[PDB]
Amino acid sequence: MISKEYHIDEEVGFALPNPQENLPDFYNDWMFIAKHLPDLIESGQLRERVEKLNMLSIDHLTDHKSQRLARLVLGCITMAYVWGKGHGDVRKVLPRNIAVPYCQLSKKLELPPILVYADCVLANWKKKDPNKPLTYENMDVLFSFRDGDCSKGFFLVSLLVEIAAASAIKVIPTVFKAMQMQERDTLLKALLEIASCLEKALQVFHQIHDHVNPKAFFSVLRIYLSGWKGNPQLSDGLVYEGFWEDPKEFAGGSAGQSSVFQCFDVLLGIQQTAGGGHAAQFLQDMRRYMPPAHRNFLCSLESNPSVREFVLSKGDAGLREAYDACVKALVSLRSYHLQIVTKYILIPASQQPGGTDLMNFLKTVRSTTEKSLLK
Ligand SMILES: C[C@H](C(=O)Nc1ccc(F)cc1)[C@]12C[C@](NC(=O)c3cccc(Cl)c3)(C1)C2
Repeated sequence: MISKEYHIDEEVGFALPNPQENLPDFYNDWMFIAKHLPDLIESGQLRERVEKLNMLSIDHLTDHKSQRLARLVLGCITMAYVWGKGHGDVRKVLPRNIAVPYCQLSKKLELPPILVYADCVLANWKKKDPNKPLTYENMDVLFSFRDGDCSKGFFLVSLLVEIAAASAIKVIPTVFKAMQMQERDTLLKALLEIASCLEKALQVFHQIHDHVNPKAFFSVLRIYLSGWKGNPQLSDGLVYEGFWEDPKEFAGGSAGQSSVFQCFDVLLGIQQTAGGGHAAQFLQDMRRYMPPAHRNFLCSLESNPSVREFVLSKGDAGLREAYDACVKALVSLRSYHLQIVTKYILIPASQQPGGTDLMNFLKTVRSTTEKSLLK
C-alpha cells in the first residue's frame, strides 16, 4: 500500500480520481469561457472575453479538486488566448485579470503557470455513467480547444494508459518489501506482474489510432499544447501581467510530464536522468511540471535501494528473466510511441506546404532501456 501523501489512486494511479466538473458560482465567468473555447476561438471572441474579465480571487477554491479544475480551466483559457485560432498570430502578454490568479493558484499547487499533462489528461475527464467501467465509450473530457481537434481521443487514450499502468504502480511496494525481506519468490512474482500490466498498457495505447487523426493532431491539437520555452514565436517567453514584470519561459505539454513515463525506469534502475545528455535533462526538468506529490513519489523511488542491483547480485536466471520482462515491456512502449510520433507528427509535417526533436528524445530513452537488459 502506497502512502496517501503521494496522491496515487489504487484504481486510476496518477490520474485525479473523479475530477470536479463545476467550480463555485463565483467562477462562472471563467467557466463559461473554458466550456465555449471551440465557438469563442473560431468567432474571434475568445481574447476580448478574457480581457473583459475582472480579477477574481483564488480564495474561494477551497479544496484540491476545485484548485485542479481551476488550473485546467485557466490553463486551457491561457493556451486559447496565447495561440488564438492556432494560425501563428500570437499574444505575448497574458492580461493581469487572468494572469495573477493563475500564477497564484499555480504557486499554491507548486506547478508552473502553463497547461501541463496533469491538467489536460489527469484532471480533464469524467465517466458518462458512473456505474459503468473506465472505458473509452463510457468516458469524456471536460475541455477541448477546437471542434475536430481530437482532444477527446488524445487525452482519454493517454488517461487510459495511465489507468492501465495503475495496476503495476500498486505492485511497487511489494517489490521493495520483497527485497528488504529477502523474498526471492515474492519479488519474481511482483516483477512478472509489473511486466504483465505494462504489456496491458501497450495494448491500451493501440486505441489512439481509432480516435485521433494525423492532420487534426498535427495542425490543431499540437499547436494548443505548445508552450513558450525555446519557441521562436515567443522567444523571450510570456509576460504574466501583474505577477512578473519580465517574460517567463515554460515548456508545453509533453509525455515526459507523465509520472508513469518516468516511474518504471526509476523503479528498474534504468538511469534515464544520468549521463548528462538532452534526454536526461528534459526528464528531470519535467518533474517540476508534475504535481508535487508525484514529484515526491519519484524522489522516494530514487531513494530506495536498487532493484537492478539486487537482481544482478543474486546469480539467479529466473529473477533476471522477470526483470528483463519489465525492461522489454518498456522498450515496446517506447517503440510504439515512436511509431505514433511518425504517423501523427513526422508525416503530417512533411505534407505541410516538426517531430524530429521528440523522435530523437524517444530514441535515446528507448536505447537506454534496451541497454538495461541483463540477459
Ligand atoms: C501519446 C501519449 C501522449 O504523448 N500524451 C500526451 C502528451 C502531452 C500532453 F500535453 C497530453 C497528452 C502518451 C505517451 C504515453 N505513455 C507512455 O508512453 C508510457 C511510457 C512508459 C510507461 C507507460 Cl505505462 C506509458 C501515452 C502518454
